[PDB]
Amino acid sequence: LKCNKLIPLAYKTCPAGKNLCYKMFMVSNKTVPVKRGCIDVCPKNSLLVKYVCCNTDRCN
Repeated sequence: LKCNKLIPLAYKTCPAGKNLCYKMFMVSNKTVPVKRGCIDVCPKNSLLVKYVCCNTDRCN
């Protein structure tokens, strides 16, 4: 699987163990991403930090 980068055009393939995409959002702006990469297991959303995972290409 492949996920987009922070700067909306670049991308990177998920290493071994990582076949899912994830995005780190901060309450400061749940409408804007702070971090993005690959993940093996989706975390749990928080009241402050929001973690979203996708199983699609260039989802995030």
